[PDB]
Amino acid sequence: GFKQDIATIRGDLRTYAQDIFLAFLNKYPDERRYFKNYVGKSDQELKSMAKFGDHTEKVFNLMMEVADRATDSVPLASDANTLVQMKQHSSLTTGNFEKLFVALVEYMRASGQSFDSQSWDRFGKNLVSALSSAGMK
Amino acid sequence: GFKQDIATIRGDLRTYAQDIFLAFLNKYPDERRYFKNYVGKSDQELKSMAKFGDHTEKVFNLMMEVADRATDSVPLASDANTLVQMKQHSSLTTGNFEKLFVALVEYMRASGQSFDSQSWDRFGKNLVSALSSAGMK
Ligand code: HEM
Ligand code: HEM
Ligand SMILES: [N+]
Ligand SMILES: [N+]
Repeated sequence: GFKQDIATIRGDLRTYAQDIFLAFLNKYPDERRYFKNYVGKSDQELKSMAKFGDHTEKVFNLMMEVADRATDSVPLASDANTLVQMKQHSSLTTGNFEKLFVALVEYMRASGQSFDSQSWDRFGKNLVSALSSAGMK
Repeated sequence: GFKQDIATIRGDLRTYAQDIFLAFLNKYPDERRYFKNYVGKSDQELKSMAKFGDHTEKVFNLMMEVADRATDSVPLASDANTLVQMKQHSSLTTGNFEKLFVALVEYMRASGQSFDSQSWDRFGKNLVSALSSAGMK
C-alpha cells in the first residue's frame, strides 16, 4: 500500500525522483519554464547536471516526508503550509501540483513495480485541498 | 520536451522515419508527385522498396541534426540555407514543408509516446520562416 510505496521510492530515490520528475515535464512541457536551467536538455543530458540530481533528490525526499507524516493519505496542515511558503513556490498555483500528481500516478500505473496508485491519486487531491486551505491560489 | 524527442526519434530512427513519412504521404497523397515510384503502392509496398527506407532515414537523420542544432526550436540559418540550396529541393516551396510538419505534429499527438508536439509545431513554423529568409518561395 501507500506506506510500502514510500519505502519503494526511498529505496531508490534518485531513480524514482528523476523518472517521475521527467514524466511530469514530458507530460506537461509548459511546466519546464519554471526550471530555466533544464530548458533545452534531453532526459539523459539532465541526468549529468548536478543541480538536476540535487533538485529531484530534495523534492522527492520532502514529498516522502510529507507522505510519511500523512494519515490515510491526508497531509498535515503544517506541511501544506511549508510548501506554499517556500520562496521557490511563490509563483505557483494548485494546478501546478495537480499536474505533478497526475504525471506521478500515470507513472506508477505504467510501472512494472507494484504501487497503490489510487492512494497516490487521493494523496494528490488531498494535498491540493490542503495547499488551498494554506492559501495557495 | 523537444530535446528529449530528438533522442526518442533517434533511438528508433528507421521506424519513426518511415511511419512519419507515411503519415505525411497518406495525409497529402498529391505530394507524391515530387518523388519517384511512390504512386500506386500501399504502406507495406513502400516499406519494402530499398530506396524508400534509405530516403526516409537520410531525411530524418538530417532533420534530427537540424532540430539538435536549433535553439528553442529555432533552426540555424545555415541549416535553412542548406535545405533551400539542395538540388533535390529545387522545385519546392515552403508550403511543402508546412505540410510535412502538420503531418508530423498530427502523428506525435496520436502516438502513445509523450512527444512535445507543440514544440515540433513551432519548429516547423520557424523552419518555414527560415526557409523563406533563405529565399525559398
Ligand atoms: C509536493 C510537491 C513538491 C515538493 C515536495 C517540492 C519541493 C521542493 C524543494 C525541496 C525545493 C528546493 C530544492 C533545492 O533547494 O534544491 C523546490 C524547489 C522548486 N520547486 Fe518544488 N516541490 C513540489 C512541487 C513543485 C511544482 C508542482 C512546481 C512547479 C511546476 C515546483 C517548482 C519549483 C521550482 C521552480 C523550484 C526552484 C528550483 C530551482 O531554483 O532550481 N515545485 N521544491
Ligand atoms: C526538414 C525537412 C526535410 C529534410 C531534412 C530533407 C532532407 C532531404 C535529404 C537529406 C535528402 C537526400 C539527398 C541526398 O541523397 O543527397 C532529400 C531528398 C529529397 N527531398 Fe527532402 N527534406 C526535407 C523536406 C522535403 C519536402 C517537404 C519535400 C517535398 C514535399 C522534399 C522532397 C525531396 C525530394 C523530391 C528528394 C529527392 C528524392 C529522390 O531521390 O527522388 N523534401 N531530402
Ligand atoms: N529517469
Ligand atoms: N507508428
